[PDB]
Amino acid sequence: GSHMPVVHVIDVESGNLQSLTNAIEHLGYEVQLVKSPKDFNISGTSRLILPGVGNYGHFVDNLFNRGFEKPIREYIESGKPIMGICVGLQALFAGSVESPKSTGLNYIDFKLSRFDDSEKPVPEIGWNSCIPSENLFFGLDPYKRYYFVHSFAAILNSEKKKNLENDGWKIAKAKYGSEEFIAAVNKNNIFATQFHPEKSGKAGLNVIENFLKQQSPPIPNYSAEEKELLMNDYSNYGLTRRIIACLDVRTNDQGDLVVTKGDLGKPVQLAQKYYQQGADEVTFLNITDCPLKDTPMLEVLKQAAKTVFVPLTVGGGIKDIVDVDGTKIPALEVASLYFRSGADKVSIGTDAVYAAEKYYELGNRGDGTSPIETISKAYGAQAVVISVDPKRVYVNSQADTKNKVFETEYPGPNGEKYCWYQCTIKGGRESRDLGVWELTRACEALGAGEILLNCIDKDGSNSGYDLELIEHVKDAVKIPVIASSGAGVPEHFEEAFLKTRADACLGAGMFHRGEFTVNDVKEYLLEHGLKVRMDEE
Ligand code: NI
Repeated sequence: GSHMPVVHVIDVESGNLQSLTNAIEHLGYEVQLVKSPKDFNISGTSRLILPGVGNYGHFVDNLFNRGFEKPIREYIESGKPIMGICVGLQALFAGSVESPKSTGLNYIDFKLSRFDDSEKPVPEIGWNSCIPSENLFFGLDPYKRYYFVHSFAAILNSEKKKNLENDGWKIAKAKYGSEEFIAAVNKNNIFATQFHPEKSGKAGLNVIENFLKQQSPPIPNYSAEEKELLMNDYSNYGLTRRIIACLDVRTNDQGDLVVTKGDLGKPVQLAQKYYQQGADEVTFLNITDCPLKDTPMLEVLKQAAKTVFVPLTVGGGIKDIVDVDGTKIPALEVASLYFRSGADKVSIGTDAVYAAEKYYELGNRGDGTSPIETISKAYGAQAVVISVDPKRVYVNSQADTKNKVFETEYPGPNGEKYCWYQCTIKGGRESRDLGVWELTRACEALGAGEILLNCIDKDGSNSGYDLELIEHVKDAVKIPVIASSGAGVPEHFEEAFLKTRADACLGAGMFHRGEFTVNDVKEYLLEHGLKVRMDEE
């Protein structure tokens, strides 16, 4: 109440606020949530934070409806420190092309635009860096990495950054593909980041601490060798080679939560171990007469979120459900609950196939009813990942199937030179007459922001990923594709990052068995010239 400095956090009650609050408490501060302007007064607020996630309009409409515009402007005029995060940063601008009718605080007179997806995957999902400059602030280090997850940004050109400079704005730039954009801003008492510091591990914790203590630490005296090693070479569009750690969350005989078939601390402690070992992301595969509110998976997320300052993904059970009391609970509401519990992204499996089939039936259109459509409209494409389980099917020619085929280097049994990948549902138990090409393209059109490409037939083989499958899906969509299933050693990650256009690599069993840690994979990739996040607490 006064035993530690209080940080007021504006809470529009949407999305993951667990990470930010836990990050602030971890730094030795007390959090005071401000859900309504009655919850805070200017004079008694010394540190204000304006977090935001999701669709621009979805956030700003909520924020202004609750009556926060005046109290935010008044607080800013008081000259006291304010920090905006993500949409919190975007709210300082004139508006965003994402929500054309929404307005912004207009401190920066231009609107946020969408990244050019003709040259690179959109949304940008990953670890980018701030371009070296003489006017960085709050410890922003060009040789460290921060986690960005967005489709929209304040894309810069010579005129805009000059006007900003003449305006007295200090800008931290970043580049994705050939486009330069605002990573962070600083003018007088206003500080804001496009990246999520609470999702950027220690490097992110440092930025938050630097804002709270109002300090701009000099960046470390890096050696010319370290600089050449740590600098962004703009390989992979400027994003590091993203290593994802995955674990299952099962229910055992005693009704407890486990990761392995026979033995809720276990899934939580393994997630913490993954983070502590360099995981850039932690994915939970939820395979567990319980009311929603009491879904233990949500407790796993809430507990994991206390110390894991990296993106958390949850897959399984994110669908229209019927609660114990018959309450009809939409996928959107189920997702919102997981998000508020600590998840940053939800993975859609079975319903994605249903959505894709309906998509083609309707003449390559969505009716806005799919969980892909509802969750992405509210939280953006970046909050939705599609879990695909393809199986190779050989054919003599494109004439033997309705589905899109590709010429393979590995001919079939009867000498077939072409193949398509058939998609499965219900944990891979049922096949559908839908190819992965058709499935991913439809899901992308419906608003999916990422594809989790599992290679069933490679699952548990520890022989590497299905390279042709990765390339086939990369040819199909423009959204980021995660290579999954088959990884056993660090070389498998190297092979995926150098021989395919894979946007990320996920590991499960190899990390769970302790054969290798994420850092083992990273050290190996590092040694081979690839750029990877190397951050520790
Ligand atoms: Ni106190």
